Amino acid sequence: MGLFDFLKKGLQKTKETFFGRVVKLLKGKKLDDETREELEELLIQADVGVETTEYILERLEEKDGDALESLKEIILEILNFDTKLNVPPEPPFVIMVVGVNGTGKTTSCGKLAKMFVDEGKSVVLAAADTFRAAAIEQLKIWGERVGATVISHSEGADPAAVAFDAVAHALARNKDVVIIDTAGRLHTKKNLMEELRKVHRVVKKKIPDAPHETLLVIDATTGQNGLVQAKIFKEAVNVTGIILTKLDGTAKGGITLAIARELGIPIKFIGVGEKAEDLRPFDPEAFVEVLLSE
Ligand SMILES: [Mg+2]
Repeated sequence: MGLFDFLKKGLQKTKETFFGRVVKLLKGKKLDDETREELEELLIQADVGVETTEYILERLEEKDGDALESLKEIILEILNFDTKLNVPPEPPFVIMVVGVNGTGKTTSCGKLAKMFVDEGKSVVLAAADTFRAAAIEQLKIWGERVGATVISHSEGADPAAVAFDAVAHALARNKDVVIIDTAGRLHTKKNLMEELRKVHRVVKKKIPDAPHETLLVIDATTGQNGLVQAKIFKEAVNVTGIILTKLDGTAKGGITLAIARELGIPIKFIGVGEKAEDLRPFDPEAFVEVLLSE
């Protein structure tokens, strides 16, 4: 598994390493100078980051009751965004998935497709990570396995041509969803920026409001570095939500807060473990409840 079990699996390392300490520190406690300096140090170690740690401390200082209960309120506020997907009135619903290679983009494409097929929608997956034969093949493996069409060209195709084709196909055959997997090669900033912008622009040849959602995959296990990378994808295209993967893999689950406050983009999905069912819609209230449980 249920919603809370999933989050307990997600947050096990984070709690064991860092947030259990936070809970013990603040439970039934009034925030004094010592407690503030210890909490600051803990949150920084937990990848909450400089800006969000300070915001939290500033907000805690505004209350003179149970500091742990105040903390719960504050974090819920930081995570208090609209997590829903921007589905258009008429299909297809086009989602462009972006992020660096190695973060679980392809897997997340597959897991989203499963999610929609289970809801009983028709899905087209676009293999627009065109220069990686392995990823193209991984997307084919997901398409057959979850019950989704895959648009793809032989390795080395133009990704915008693949993205264009996938949307045109979905549109000509009245298909419900298009999920576009994109490239995330890192050694080339300007080129990736231009490629992603091209894919984003070309789908408007067919559907002016598409992509209706541009989801950035961030791998929680990459901590601050992943957050630095994320700012790059924010420059490239209008990112409308985050898929935060591999939460269970690290004690760095505090990075969720840094992402929310620093980037300002809703976290729409979180991934825990490998199972297809392990990509789930993000539930801010449940997340905090689990994070700050004794
Ligand atoms: Mg990947």
